[PDB]
Amino acid sequence: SSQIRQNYSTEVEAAVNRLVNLYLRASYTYLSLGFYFDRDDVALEGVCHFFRELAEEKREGAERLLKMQNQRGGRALFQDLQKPSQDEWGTTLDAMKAAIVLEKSLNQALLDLHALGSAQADPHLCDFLESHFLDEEVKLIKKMGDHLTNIQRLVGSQAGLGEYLFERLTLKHD
Amino acid sequence: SSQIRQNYSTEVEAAVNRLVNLYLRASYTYLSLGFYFDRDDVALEGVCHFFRELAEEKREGAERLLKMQNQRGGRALFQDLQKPSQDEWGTTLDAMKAAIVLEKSLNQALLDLHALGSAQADPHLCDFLESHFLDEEVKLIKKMGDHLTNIQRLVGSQAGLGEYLFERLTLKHD
Amino acid sequence: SSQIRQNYSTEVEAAVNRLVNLYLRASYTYLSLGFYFDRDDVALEGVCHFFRELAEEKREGAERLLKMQNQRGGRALFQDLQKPSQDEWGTTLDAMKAAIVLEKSLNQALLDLHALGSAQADPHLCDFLESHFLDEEVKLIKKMGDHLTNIQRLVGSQAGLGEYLFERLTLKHD
Amino acid sequence: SSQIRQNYSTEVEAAVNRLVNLYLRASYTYLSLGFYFDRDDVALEGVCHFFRELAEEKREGAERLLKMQNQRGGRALFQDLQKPSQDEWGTTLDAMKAAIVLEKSLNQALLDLHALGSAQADPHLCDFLESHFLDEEVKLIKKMGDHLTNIQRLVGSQAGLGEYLFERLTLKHD
Repeated sequence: SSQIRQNYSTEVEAAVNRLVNLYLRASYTYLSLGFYFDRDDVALEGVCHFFRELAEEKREGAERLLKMQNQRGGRALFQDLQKPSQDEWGTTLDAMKAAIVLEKSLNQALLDLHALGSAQADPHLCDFLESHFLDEEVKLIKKMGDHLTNIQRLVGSQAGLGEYLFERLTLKHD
Repeated sequence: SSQIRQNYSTEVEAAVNRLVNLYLRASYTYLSLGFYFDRDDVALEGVCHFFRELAEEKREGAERLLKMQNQRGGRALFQDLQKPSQDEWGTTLDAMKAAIVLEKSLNQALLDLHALGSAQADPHLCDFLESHFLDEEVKLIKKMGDHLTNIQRLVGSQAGLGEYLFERLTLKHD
Repeated sequence: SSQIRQNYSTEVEAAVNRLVNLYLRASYTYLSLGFYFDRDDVALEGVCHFFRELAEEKREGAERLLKMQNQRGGRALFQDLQKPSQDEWGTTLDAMKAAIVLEKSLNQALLDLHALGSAQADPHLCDFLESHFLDEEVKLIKKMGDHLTNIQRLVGSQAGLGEYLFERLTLKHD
Repeated sequence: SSQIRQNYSTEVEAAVNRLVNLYLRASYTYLSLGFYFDRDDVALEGVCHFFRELAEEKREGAERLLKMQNQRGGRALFQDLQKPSQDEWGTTLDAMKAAIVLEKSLNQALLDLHALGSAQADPHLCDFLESHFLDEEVKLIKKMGDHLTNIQRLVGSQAGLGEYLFERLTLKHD
C-alpha cells in the first residue's frame, strides 16, 4: 500500500470517505436552501446568504478531510451525491429546522468517526477531528438553536412580519 | 489596631464588609441572569450582554470597597455568597424587574451606609460613597426604569415580537 | 430537553456545574489572598497583584465553562459560594503553599471531569478541557512551584529581607 | 466686610488660616527631612526625593487653601512658622514614623475643620475639603503605612543593608 501509511486502518479510511460524501451532500443541500430563498416569491436575502455561507463551509470541511486522507496514505473514493431531500423549503422556520437536523446528523457522524478512531487507537485522527470539526459543529448547532428560538418568538406573534424582521435584524444586521 | 487607622469606626468597617458581600452577591446574580439569556431556548444576546456587563461593574464596585477598607485600616472579612434567588429568570420584563429591585436594595444599603458615616462623622467615607456609588446607582436605576417602560410598551402590544425588537433595537443597537 | 443537546450526559452536565462552583470559589479565595497583601501591615504589592490576576483568571475559567454548558444544551445551576478557608494568610510562603494546594485541587477536578468525559465518550468535552484548562493548570502549578523554591531559598537565609526581595525582584520585576 | 462673602463664618475663616499655617509648617518639616537625607553621611537619595516631593505637595495644599479663602471673601492672616521639631532625623524608619504622625495631625485638623463646616452648615467648604484634601490624606497615610511595614521587615533582618535596599528598590525603583 502507501509507503507513507502508518497506524491508519482501512475502517477509518472507509469512514473518512463516507464522511466526505456526507459533507459534500450537506453542501449540496445548503446550495439548494440558499437559492430557494433567492426566489422572487420567497425573497429573503439574509436567509439566502446564511445558507450559501454554510454551503461553502461544508465544501471546505470535505476538502480538509480529503487532504487528511492523502496525508495519512488513504485513498479517496467518491460516490454519487444524492440530490437534496426537498426542492422547496417552506419558511425560514422550516428551513432552519431542516438545517439543524442536517447538522445533528453530521455531528453524529463525527462522533461515530471519533469513537472508531479511539477503538482503532488512532490519536492523530482523533486530534484532527477535535481541532477542526467537533467544536465548529457545537458552535453552529448552538447558533441554529438560538435562531430557531428567535424565529419561533417572532412567528408566534405575527408570521409574515416576524420572518421579515428576523431576516432584516438578525441575519442582515448581525 | 492599624497604625494607619484614624476616625474609622468599627460600625462603618463592619458595614463596609457587609456591603462588599452585597455587591459580590449582586455580581453573582447578574452572572446567572446573563447566562440564562444565553440559553439556546432563550437566546437574547443583547439581554445577556446587558447583564454580564452589570456583573462586571458590581464586581468592580466590591473591589473598590475592599481597596477603601484597606486604605482606612479596616480589615476585610468575607462571608459565604448566597446563590441567586432564582435559576430561571423568565422574560426580559421579569429579569429587568428583578434587576431593578436588586438595584434598589443596593442603593438602600448605600444610603444606610452614608447615614452611618454621617452619624459617625466620617467625611471621607461619605465623600467616597458620593463620588463612586451614589450617582452611578441613580443613573443605573433610571436606565432600568426607562427599559421597563419600553419593554411594557412592546410586550403590551405583541409579546414575542416585542421582546425581540427591544433586544434588537435598544440593547443590540443603543 | 434542549433541541440542541447531543451526546451530552447529565453526569457531565452536573460535573460542569460543580466545576463552575469550584472555579468561582477559587476566584473568591484569590480575591481574599490579594487584598490581604494590600493591608498596610502586610504591604506586599507584588504579591497582591499576583493573586488578584489569578482571581480574574479563575473567574474567566468559570465563565468559559458556563458558555460551554449553554453550547452543549446543558443548564447552569449555581450554588452558594463558600467563603475562603482563611481570613488572614500569613506570609508569602504560606500564601503560595495555600495557592498551590488550591490549584492542585482544581487540576484534580479537571482530571476527574476528563475521565468522566472519556467514560461517557464525549470527545468534544475532552477537547474543550485539553485546549483551555489542562495545559494552563500545568503551567501555573509549575510557576507556583518555582516561586515556592525561590521563597524558601530566601526565607531560609533572612526572612523579612527575603520576602521583600522576592516581591521586589520576582513579582514586581519579572 | 467683603461684597462677596456669603455663608462663610468667622470661625471657619480663622480655622482655614490656622490650617494654612499647619500645611506651611508641614512643608517646612519635609524640607528639613529631605535635605537631611541628602547629607554625605546619610546619603539616601530616594528618601530625600520622597520628602522633597511632600514638601512641594504641602506647599501646594496651603496655596489652595489661600485661594479658597479669597474666593469666599475671607482674609488671609499669616503667623510665624515654627521651625521643624528636629534637626537630625535618624534613620528612614525614624523619619517615616515622624512623617506619619505629622500626616495624622494634618488629617485630624482637616477632620476638625470639616466638623466645623458641618456645624456652621457650610456645604461649599465641606465640598472643598472632601475633593482636595480628605482622600489625598487617606491615600498618603496608607502609602506611609505600607512603607513603615516594609522598612520594619528589612531593618528587622539586617539594618544597614535593609535601609539601602528599601531606598534602592522601593523609593528609587517604585
